[PDB]
Amino acid sequence: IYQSVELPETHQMLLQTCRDFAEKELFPIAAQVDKEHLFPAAQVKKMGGLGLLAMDVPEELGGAGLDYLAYAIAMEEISRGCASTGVIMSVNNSLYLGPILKFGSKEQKQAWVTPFTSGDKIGCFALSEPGNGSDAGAASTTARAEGDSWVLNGTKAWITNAWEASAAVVFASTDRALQNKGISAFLVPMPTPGLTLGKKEDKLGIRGSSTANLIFEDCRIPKDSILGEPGMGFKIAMQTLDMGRIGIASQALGIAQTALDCAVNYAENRMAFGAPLTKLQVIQFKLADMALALESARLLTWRAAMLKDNKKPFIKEAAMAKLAASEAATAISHQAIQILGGMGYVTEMPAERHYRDARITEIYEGTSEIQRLVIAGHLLRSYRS
Amino acid sequence: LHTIYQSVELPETHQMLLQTCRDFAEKELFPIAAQVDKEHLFPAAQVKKMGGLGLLAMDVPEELGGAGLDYLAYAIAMEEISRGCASTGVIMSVNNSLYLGPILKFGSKEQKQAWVTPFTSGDKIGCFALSEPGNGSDAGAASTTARAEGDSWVLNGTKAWITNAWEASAAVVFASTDRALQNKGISAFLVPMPTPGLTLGKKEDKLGIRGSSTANLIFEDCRIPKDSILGEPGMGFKIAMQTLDMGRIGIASQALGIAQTALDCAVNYAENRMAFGAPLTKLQVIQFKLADMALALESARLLTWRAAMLKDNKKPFIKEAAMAKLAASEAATAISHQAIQILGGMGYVTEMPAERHYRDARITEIYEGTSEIQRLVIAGHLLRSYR
Amino acid sequence: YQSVELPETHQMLLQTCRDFAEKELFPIAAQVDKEHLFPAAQVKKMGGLGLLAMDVPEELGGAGLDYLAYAIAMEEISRGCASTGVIMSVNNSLYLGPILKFGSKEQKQAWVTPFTSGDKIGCFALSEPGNGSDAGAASTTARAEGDSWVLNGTKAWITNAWEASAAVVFASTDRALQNKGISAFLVPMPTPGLTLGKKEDKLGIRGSSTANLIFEDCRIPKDSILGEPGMGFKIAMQTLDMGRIGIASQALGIAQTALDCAVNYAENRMAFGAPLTKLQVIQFKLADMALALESARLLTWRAAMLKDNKKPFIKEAAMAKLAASEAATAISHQAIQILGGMGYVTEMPAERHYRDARITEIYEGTSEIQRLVIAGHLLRSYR
Amino acid sequence: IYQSVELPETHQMLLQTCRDFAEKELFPIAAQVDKEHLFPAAQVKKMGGLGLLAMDVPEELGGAGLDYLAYAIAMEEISRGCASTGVIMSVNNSLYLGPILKFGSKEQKQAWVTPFTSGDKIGCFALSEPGNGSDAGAASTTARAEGDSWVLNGTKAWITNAWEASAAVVFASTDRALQNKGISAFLVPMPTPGLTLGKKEDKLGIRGSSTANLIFEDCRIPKDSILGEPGMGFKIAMQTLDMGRIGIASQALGIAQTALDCAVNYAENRMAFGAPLTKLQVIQFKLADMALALESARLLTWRAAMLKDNKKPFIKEAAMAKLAASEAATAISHQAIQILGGMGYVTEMPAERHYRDARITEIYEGTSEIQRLVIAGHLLRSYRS
Ligand SMILES: Cc1cc2nc3c(=O)[nH]c(=O)nc-3n(C[C@H](O)[C@H](O)[C@H](O)COP(=O)(O)OP(=O)(O)OC[C@H]3O[C@@H](n4cnc5c(N)ncnc54)[C@H](O)[C@@H]3O)c2cc1C
Ligand SMILES: Cc1cc2nc3c(=O)[nH]c(=O)nc-3n(C[C@H](O)[C@H](O)[C@H](O)COP(=O)(O)OP(=O)(O)OC[C@H]3O[C@@H](n4cnc5c(N)ncnc54)[C@H](O)[C@@H]3O)c2cc1C
Ligand SMILES: Cc1cc2nc3c(=O)[nH]c(=O)nc-3n(C[C@H](O)[C@H](O)[C@H](O)COP(=O)(O)OP(=O)(O)OC[C@H]3O[C@@H](n4cnc5c(N)ncnc54)[C@H](O)[C@@H]3O)c2cc1C
Ligand SMILES: Cc1cc2nc3c(=O)[nH]c(=O)nc-3n(C[C@H](O)[C@H](O)[C@H](O)COP(=O)(O)OP(=O)(O)OC[C@H]3O[C@@H](n4cnc5c(N)ncnc54)[C@H](O)[C@@H]3O)c2cc1C
Repeated sequence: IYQSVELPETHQMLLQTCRDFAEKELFPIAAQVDKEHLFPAAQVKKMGGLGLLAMDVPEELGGAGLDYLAYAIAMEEISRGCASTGVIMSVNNSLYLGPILKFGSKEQKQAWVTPFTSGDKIGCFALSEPGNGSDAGAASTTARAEGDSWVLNGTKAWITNAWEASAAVVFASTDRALQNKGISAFLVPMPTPGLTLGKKEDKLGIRGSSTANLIFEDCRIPKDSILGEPGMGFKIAMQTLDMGRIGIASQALGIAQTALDCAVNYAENRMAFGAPLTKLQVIQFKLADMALALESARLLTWRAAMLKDNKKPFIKEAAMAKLAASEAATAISHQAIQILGGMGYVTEMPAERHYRDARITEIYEGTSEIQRLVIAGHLLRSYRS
Repeated sequence: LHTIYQSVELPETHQMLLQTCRDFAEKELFPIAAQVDKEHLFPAAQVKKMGGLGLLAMDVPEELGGAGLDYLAYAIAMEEISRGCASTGVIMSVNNSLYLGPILKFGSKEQKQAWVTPFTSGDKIGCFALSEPGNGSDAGAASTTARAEGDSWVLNGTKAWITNAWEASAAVVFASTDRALQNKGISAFLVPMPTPGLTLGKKEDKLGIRGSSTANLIFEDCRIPKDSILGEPGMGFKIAMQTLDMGRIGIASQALGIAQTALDCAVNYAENRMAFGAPLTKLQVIQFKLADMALALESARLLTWRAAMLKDNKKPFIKEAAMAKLAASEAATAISHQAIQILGGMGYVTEMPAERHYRDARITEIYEGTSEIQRLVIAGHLLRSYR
Repeated sequence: YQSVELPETHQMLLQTCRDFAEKELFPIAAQVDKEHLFPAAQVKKMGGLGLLAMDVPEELGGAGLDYLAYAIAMEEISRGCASTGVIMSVNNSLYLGPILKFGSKEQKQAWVTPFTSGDKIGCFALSEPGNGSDAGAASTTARAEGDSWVLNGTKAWITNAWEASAAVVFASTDRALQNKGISAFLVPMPTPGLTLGKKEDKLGIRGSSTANLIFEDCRIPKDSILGEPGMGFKIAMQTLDMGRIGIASQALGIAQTALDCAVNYAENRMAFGAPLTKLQVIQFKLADMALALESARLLTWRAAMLKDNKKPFIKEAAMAKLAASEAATAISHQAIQILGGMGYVTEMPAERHYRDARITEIYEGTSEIQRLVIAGHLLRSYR
Repeated sequence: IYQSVELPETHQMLLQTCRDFAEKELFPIAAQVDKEHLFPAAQVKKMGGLGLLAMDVPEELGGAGLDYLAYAIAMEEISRGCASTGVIMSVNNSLYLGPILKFGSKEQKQAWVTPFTSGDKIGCFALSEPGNGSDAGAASTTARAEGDSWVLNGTKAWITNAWEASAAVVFASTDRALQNKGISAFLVPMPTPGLTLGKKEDKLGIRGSSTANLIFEDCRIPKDSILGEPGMGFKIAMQTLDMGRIGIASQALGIAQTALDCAVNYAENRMAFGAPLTKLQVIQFKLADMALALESARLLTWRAAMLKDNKKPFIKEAAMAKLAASEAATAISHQAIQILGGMGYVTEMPAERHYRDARITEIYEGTSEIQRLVIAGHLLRSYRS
């Protein structure tokens, strides 16, 4: 538990209602969502009604019309409840709706954003492939113009929400020879002829999200399915990832926060040598380092969100947030498990789950390594400035 | 026994034993590791094959059915075995260090014949019941009691977290024979399983080492023969602590195996995965991770072999065992954490074994004394060294 | 706000202090460290600019700024010179801070105002040879006798001891009341019964003086007491809460200048065909230094703004100080590392940044004490 | 104290002999050697008479006839006394005598090893150059063949013992076109015509050692000055560094040991909050971490040493030893400072010196980065084997 730096009442109330939602709707289902690898359909629907799946989306498109600070706060609060619910919400907000928001036509937004703001339909984000994730520009899924259609061939890998999404923002090369000047974004309906979902990934964590390959074999979509112009798909993917990284940062904050909550509450009631673990100096330090890691990571997350909100550049900041929050989430969740001792290793405590859930935040939407590359490039640019 | 160079070039019996165990782990444990994890399946047949190989009773004299090996051999074997499967390794480690260990060290000849020998071949394994629900870190505070009743002890209380609980035919159980004497009032008991008065709690559903069973031993007025006490009354604290010292060598080696296989996985994967036109191992940060993993791992192994070797040479090894277990456990998590990282998306899914090694490594920082406990044990003996 | 648009005053102040640091501190920082030279001239100029009395109101001769401004100035000043930084930090937070918040009108007139312009600076005497972290164990005593407090005991490690003209001194008016028995005293320097110990030969911030305050039958007037008797511990702790924001910002400056040095050097140092910044591990190092520095800065700013907004900030002050101090060591360690051999010698400022960073993990409450402070407030907020 | 499986009685006695020498002869002067940047000439000569400057050197040639395990033990005990004395000694053993023993002719050994075994003359090692300290195969310093002589041109950088050495092993390109394979190693007398010493470096630590550039301007040396064959210089430099890294690892052990010594003794005797520091769990934890890191690095160091003694490969292991021990020295010396509190920041205690001395061990004889590159390289080539 931290000190809201100076939050406006709108985001204060947003935090509370999300926290209330997460504690009422997500905390009791988080264990089943993870153990039964069960997509939290009912809750995602209720979240859509609340505008949580479309926070940055203008209301006239059916969204909540909030900002990315709001999103960061909601994302942390939801992911505190359920990390899977969190990334599901994050994919829809950041990775699916975001690029259609930033790059669609009016027609595209009306048809692909608005039907995906209420929880009845969620989207997904298909950039990674089996051969390339970090090397996103190596996308070898092809899109070929033919007739009134784009013809998509290839396999997209690791698509969060693959098994629940009704639409996908897919990145395919419209020319591989052009490299990352040859990627394009396509709005793809799901399901649609030519599109086979791969087997669900058996995941370490965020087990309530589906992750699967999108398999395009001669998958034909209208020519106006392209998002933006041919070739700007990479920049679309990158800028979407900049915003998304704020969401994953906030997801990581959630996991971190709930792991710290679990560690504290357990340490206050677990007894050692006649007194709570929180009397042990060693436990105190762990808690202190967890709090510091977490609040540090949140300030970075808020910074990136606030920068994006204020139309300031935020790539470095989003990456730092995503990096710090993710490594905090693992570190905190690792230490939550440790503070719980034996109980940290077992399923009748949520700590092992946070640890598993935390792990993913270091990986997708750009691994920690990629985040550091992103940070270093922008740090260096700012110095040559 | 043991020269200092033996730390650097294994005696060839140990080199042979390494190859034998690697071969066994690769052929017998590697193919089933995922299954053992996914299905929380006790590897009964592999434990039996290991028993036939002596791996379940390494330090046990051949006179009693053991391999007649040493702790260096055990550390090496625990590494290779746990490299194949962390669960198998722990099962093996509990039987060697935690069950057989105290009996070889503190038991009478008769107790070794009855309690060690039938547990040397993989047909029966033991377990070690020291922790209790309210206390897993203090080996000096058992609320489970052992009251003397004529030709028997009567055990009452719940031991917590017993690895092999659902497969062990016997338990070294620590109970308080004299609550008032606190840490001077604990005794060690050889307990048959099953036995009247002993109920097993439900299997714990774990993060890893999923092939191992973990459950409480609920003793409700459970009678055991009088001569089931290990050592004398009151010696339970020392027995538990001295068993934990040997066990930590086993856990450290277990962590070495988890770390080594995670590193193996990372290296093989980084060598065969491309990004930005080259193999991951061309990336400097990947090279640095692998280097850090190898360094962490080889350090922890040197610490582990040192602990084993000191035990082999009849030397004190509390601090060195705790250092081994601490170093290897933390290396096992870090190395396995980084193996996941090197695999990227693959490190998060069951296509690859990396997330299993992560989950598996996690336990090594907990059991047989948490890292915090290991640091307390290290500090306390470091300071004793200066005094 | 933080990065997200700093208020115009603060941005201006940042440029002002960056202008000052680069123009007046950067050229002398190496000499200040090497010759353990108190930067009197620079401190006087800083006094003119209001940097020695930033939170102090204009009426008392202060800059009328806030702690966000303070922290910013502290970072920019300490970027230039770490010793200059702590000298300014002691005066602002540790000396002027408690007098502003706890002194009478008369004490503020007599002890704040003459210390707002750089002509006189103060210091802060809490730690003792026997105890620093255990601040409440102050065994220096103050005994009421007549119109006078009688001070006996050694205060240890007093920054600005050899240049300050007043000390906020913490002596126990009754050791049996423990940290309820401590009082805070305005002690002029020099004064009879007060002897300065010899200057500590320090690892870094070598331009600050650090020396013991030896009180032997040292009589000050009865109204030298800051607040009421027994308030000294809370005065010390609340002063340190503010001070930790200053040291956090000193750490930010050392870290930032270590990072500046590292980036600039790696940009121009060639290895295997190109600049060190093309090497991936160098990029990661720099990325981690930047992330450590920025997050710690945010924490620092959080704390500062909290204090400015009259909100609780003990945990946040401690977090800022801990994170910035460890970042400053980590960053300055890696700045050295990035410079290679140049990191180890005086041709480069890196080795000094390393030496200066190290102190930020110690004084105004060790990282360990800070972590306890964080733990206590974290736990209290869950209860 | 730490434990080991055994030391051979030779190495046990040597440990005591060195520990006795360090506490008696080095401990009293270590603060002054550092503070006055004072070359411990007398202690070095006394060590010369003990064999410490020529430990792996055949007795035939005036050396101790010991091995690198003994050397590692002695380096640690010496560096535990004085980090400057340690490096002066390490340079002579590993960097100067080492390559001559390994690659010199019997005559070169007689001329260049034997007069440097007893402390009257010490050597140095001139590999780095101002523009290149991490690339042992890119010497800009040239050695042109001129009949029965070699002519050296260029500046070697950062030469430890530069102002005290009577000889240098100097690496200079004898065929710049051959890059990697066009380095050669040379025995250069000091002083010698054409060799000018640069101004002494003013260093964070090991301030009792001298560090200066070796400026060679048409420096002529006999033909027989070349160590091994032309083009062998990169191999000689690399295998010399392998040996030297064991020495530096050992120096870092001693610095780490004396730092932990200092911290343990201090924490056992400093009270805070009514009890000694060592009753504080975090001090205990620090001490534990320092002890582990120390003894772990020592095992790594002795492994590299014994591998060398047993004429086994040890590039990875020497790099690991040096890497772990140098980072241990810095972390342990950092933590020693912390444990001392204010005392750790001032010359009243030696902690701050250990901190400063430790810092060099992460830099010379291959930075931590290069060590990790070396580790990575050989780990991979082990895997590809
Ligand atoms: C649960 C889950 C959900 C996912 N969901 C989605 C999704 O919804 N949409 C989507 O598009 N993708 C998704 N992904 C893919 C994800 O973003 C990738 O896993 C990630 O980008 C890394 O890619 P990779 O697996 O291909 O690893 P690789 O790219 O192969 O990375 C391997 C390793 O090398 C490192 N590496 C790679 N390149 C470099 C470099 N230049 N320098 C240094 N190190 C480098 C990485 O950091 C990593 O450690 C998901 C993945 C997971 C696990
Ligand atoms: C998978 C598994 C298998 C197990 N198998 C066995 C088995 O076969 N036999 C057996 O006897 N036990 C077993 N255990 C029990 C195990 O050893 C304990 O979980 C462990 O020692 C930690 O104790 P605890 O769980 O009771 O936690 P606690 O003791 O409550 O520990 C909680 C936290 O407090 C810290 N802590 C505790 N004491 C102190 C202290 N003095 N100072 C500072 N910190 C402290 C710990 O480090 C930890 O972070 C097993 C546990 C698990 C999870
Ligand atoms: C350069 C310098 C300038 C200084 N300037 C000033 C000044 O102007 N005014 C002033 O009042 N003081 C000043 N000090 C004192 C400084 O604040 C103290 O050094 C510090 O607050 C406490 O350290 P100590 O030296 O008493 O060491 P100790 O308090 O003995 O600390 C020893 C160790 O115990 C550790 N520790 C771990 N856990 C705990 C715990 N639970 N409780 C206590 N210690 C714990 C500490 O972190 C430290 O590592 C200065 C010190 C230095 C070095
Ligand atoms: C006190 C002292 C004494 C010395 N004594 C000697 C001596 O007796 N003999 C001698 O020959 N030299 C000596 N040196 C030189 C020393 O070995 C070098 O400083 C060291 O090897 C680093 O080289 P550099 O200074 O050129 O730094 P650089 O090589 O410029 O390194 C700068 C940074 O880049 C990193 N880096 C460099 N190459 C790579 C790469 N390929 N991949 C990733 N990161 C990389 C380094 O790790 C470092 O962080 C001494 C140096 C010092 C400071």
